[PDB]
Amino acid sequence: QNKIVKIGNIDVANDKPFVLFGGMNVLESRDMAMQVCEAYVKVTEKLGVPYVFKASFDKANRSSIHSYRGPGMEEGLKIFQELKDTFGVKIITDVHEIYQCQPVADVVDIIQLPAFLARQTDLVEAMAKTGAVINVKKPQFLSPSQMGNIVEKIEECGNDKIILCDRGTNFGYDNLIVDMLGFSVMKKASKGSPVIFDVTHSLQRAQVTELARSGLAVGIAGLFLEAHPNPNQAKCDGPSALPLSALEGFVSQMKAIDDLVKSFPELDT
Amino acid sequence: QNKIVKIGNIDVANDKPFVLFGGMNVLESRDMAMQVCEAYVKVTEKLGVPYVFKASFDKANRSSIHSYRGPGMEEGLKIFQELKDTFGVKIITDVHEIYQCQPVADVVDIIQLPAFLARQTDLVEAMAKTGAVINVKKPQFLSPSQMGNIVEKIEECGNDKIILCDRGTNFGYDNLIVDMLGFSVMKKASKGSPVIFDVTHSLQRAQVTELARSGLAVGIAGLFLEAHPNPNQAKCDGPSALPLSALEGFVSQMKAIDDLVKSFPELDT
Amino acid sequence: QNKIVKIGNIDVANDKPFVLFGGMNVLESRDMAMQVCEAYVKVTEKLGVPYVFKASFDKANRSSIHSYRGPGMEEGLKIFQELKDTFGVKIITDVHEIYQCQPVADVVDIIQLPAFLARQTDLVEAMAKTGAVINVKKPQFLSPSQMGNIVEKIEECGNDKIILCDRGTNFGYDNLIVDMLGFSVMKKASKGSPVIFDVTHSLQRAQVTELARSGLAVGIAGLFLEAHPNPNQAKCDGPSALPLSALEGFVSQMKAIDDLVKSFPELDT
Amino acid sequence: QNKIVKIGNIDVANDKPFVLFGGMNVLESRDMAMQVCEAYVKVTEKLGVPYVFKASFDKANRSSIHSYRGPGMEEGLKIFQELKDTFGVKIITDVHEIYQCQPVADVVDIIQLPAFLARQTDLVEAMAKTGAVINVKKPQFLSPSQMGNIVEKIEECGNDKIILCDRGTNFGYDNLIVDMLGFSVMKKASKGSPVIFDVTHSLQRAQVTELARSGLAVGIAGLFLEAHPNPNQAKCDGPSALPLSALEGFVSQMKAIDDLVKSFPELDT
Repeated sequence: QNKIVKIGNIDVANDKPFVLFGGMNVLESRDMAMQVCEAYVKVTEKLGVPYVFKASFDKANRSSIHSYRGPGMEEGLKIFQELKDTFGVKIITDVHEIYQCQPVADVVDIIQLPAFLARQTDLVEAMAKTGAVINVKKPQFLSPSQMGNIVEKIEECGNDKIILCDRGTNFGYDNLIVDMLGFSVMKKASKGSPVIFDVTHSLQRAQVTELARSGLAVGIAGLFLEAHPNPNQAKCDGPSALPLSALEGFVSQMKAIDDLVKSFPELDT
Repeated sequence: QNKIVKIGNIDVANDKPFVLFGGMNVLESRDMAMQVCEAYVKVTEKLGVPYVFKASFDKANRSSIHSYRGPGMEEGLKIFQELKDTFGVKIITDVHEIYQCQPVADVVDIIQLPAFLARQTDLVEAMAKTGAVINVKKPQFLSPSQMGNIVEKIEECGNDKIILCDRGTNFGYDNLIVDMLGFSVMKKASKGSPVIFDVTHSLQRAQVTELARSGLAVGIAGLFLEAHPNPNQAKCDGPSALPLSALEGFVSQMKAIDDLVKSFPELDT
Repeated sequence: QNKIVKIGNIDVANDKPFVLFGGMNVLESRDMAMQVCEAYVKVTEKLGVPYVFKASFDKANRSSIHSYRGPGMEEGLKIFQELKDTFGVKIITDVHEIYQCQPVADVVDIIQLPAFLARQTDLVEAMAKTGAVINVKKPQFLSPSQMGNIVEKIEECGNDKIILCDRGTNFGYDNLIVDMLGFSVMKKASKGSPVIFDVTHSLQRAQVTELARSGLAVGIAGLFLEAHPNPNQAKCDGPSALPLSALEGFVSQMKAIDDLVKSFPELDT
Repeated sequence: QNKIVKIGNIDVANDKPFVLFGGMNVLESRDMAMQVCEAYVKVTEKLGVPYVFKASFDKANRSSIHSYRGPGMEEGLKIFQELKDTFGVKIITDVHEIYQCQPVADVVDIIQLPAFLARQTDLVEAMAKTGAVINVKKPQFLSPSQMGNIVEKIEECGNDKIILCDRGTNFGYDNLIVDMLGFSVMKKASKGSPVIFDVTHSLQRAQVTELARSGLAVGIAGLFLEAHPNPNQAKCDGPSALPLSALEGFVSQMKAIDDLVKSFPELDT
């Protein structure tokens, strides 16, 4: 039995129409955030796809201490409040420090637990204690069955509004493969929590569309995607970031595939 | 672009309606071969899906010298000839020894190069010289780029009718993962050879249908599938074989998803 | 050109006598710490092997929020101080939060960056600014060549006193393999930083001794080992902790192997 | 308990002095075979290390039907007979076709089962029926415990004289890692068969010596090595062949490490 996780008036579940958790890598500027959100809002309202805007306010693991890290919490939350006021969008963002959980949860709809920090017990408890909807990013080095333990850890803190997100798994050195069989393993281990597919971070690109179609073909709750007006000038490196102009075409295919797969009766197998 | 490989009146290509290379693991008996072939013929005829019947006549890697391994080539070819005479089906089977290539190619339409023998040069040359269509089984330890080498080796023998078949890739000990991004890589490395997905052997079952849909969602030339009247009573090891009863429903889903994806405008730009 | 990192009067380098970073998983009690530390000092003093006592004061990535996680920093630093006053041992411990770097570096000699937190910039910087020697635990998902980027990051903070520690690499789901060829790669990518082998965490044990000999035969700067008086009763799961009584025989083999290897003239091939 | 496999007056076993199975990739010519064999005989007789000369007579997996692939069986067996007449060496060679097993076994001391063909039941049976000692090359995609099954298959054919050879395991695409823990798994699965390490083919180099030392440090029955008088000019690519001139220094290190490790009493942990 599939669990239903509600994000305002959005219902998230493995057997309901997919939800697009879409945005950009980091809040590069107030202006680019508005432009990116507006483009996604136009595409999703037109196609009738449930939507959650995504963006990070801080980049915790950049290569240098001098690297661009995003605007920081206080400035990022101001930008999120502007997007809520302007477009009425639901928002997802990630948190890296224990003290940020509450202030961020008071503003956004979903808080994301970064893959590298997925087992940091104090952070996971602080996020669950906020009562917000939590998106767990599966570490590339974690078995899909191990997501059951994290769900239990969050649920013991009184919070059951949990979504699970795959971003591929380590395959040799410096390379990633997406295990399409892992989605049902995660569904089974979590007793039905919604599973979503982060296609952008799965691409070790020209193959974003076919990989996204392949993922939705399994029968999942949603798609996590990053885009940018001109990917090559992005402040952070988004080699697999989708050009904003390909969004309409991309989301159109995903609604078509998803609708088709969700219409299939289960096959006695 | 994409190469078109002909199997009589069937056209196999990455941008054409998928071909179902469906059958059973081994020719357990003439009676079961007839039963299985008849079921696939009924389903594929009704839905309008190109079909090639698959079965092995010998199992060359059984665990003991005393293990059941099929009827052998002489009896196996007699069975194949009856299926052709009765149903007019196209046939694919695997060959393990150089001497079998000629006699087998005179009866079937496609000869398959077993994954363990994919780099055995004399066998590759003997198979190529027959002029039959060749199905190359990608070893679970080979990279998708390396398939371009096998294509060149076969083409040096004067035969360009090559289909490539993914069956997953080793992931740790005793486990396989299917790299959905490898299909595009094989297409590129082979200058457009048709790529097919062996779903049943990629299941290191309830996941056969999802995994098959995920593979076809990528946009490929075909699917390789094994079924059995009573899977748990099969003579050899079929961890993942589909009950004959589930065929209609399975094939109906594949055709819908394949037609959908093959109709999408090239999202590229 | 091997770098030499000093820990007080100890010289750590790939071509110097190996240093034993040995202790326990966590500081279970003051009394147990004294016992374990004495066992190691006794053995290393007698055999003439450089020694650094190791133990955690907090287990930040526990199984549950309420299961044992150690004494905490306040009691842990008190226990560490007693060990120094009593034995005059050099000490290594891990830190998980930015605030802990300054108080912990005031007591211990080497601060360890936990593998899961290896790319967290703010923590790396706070540790680097303390001036303490830093042990970098290589994440199970990171390639050996990527250790060079982390060395550059710490050096940008003004600290070049870095040791690299291998604990195995993910191999399929929930399994690890140690790449003995990775030691050479880490040496070249870091421009000669000392490389040490964490044999206890590389074992997912009757094979701890042969694996440790195998690591030292490569020619490396040290070994990281955990032992316990009663491995089966440890508060924290230590399936691979060495029984304390096996220490002298274990270290005796390591010194013999290390000495032999370090005596060989380099064979350029 | 370990099995002892005899090769003439040589005893091969996991707790006996390692045996060097050393030679070249392919019998490039009679004069080079003589040159290489003399070099190994001089070094092993000087150092007192048991020796078996290795060379292939045919390369059955080259990239083209036109590629150089050795002298072939007839001329290769002639060269082996001259090496036995001249130096009195024991010989190991691989066989790739069923018909070759008996003629080759009438000339050499050990026949090797190529890794790619390790599960071809008819070739295994043909080799086993010759009564020759058999070296099983572990496939890069097979787990160590699955070697128990090949041992059983061979013993069922009436031959128990089996040696197991590790050549590393697949790690991602186009890369190999050697699992040093694999050796004791293979010993256990085979009920004590001697296990040897092929360092040459484990190198996906300047690291041949350190990796060889690492494998012998585990405590094994032998080492498999290829060398060449002028490596970058081998007729067949041999990227990891050791220059012949480095043999004495290399074998001198291996004898030292092996003698040390074999002198240690088993540590009770």
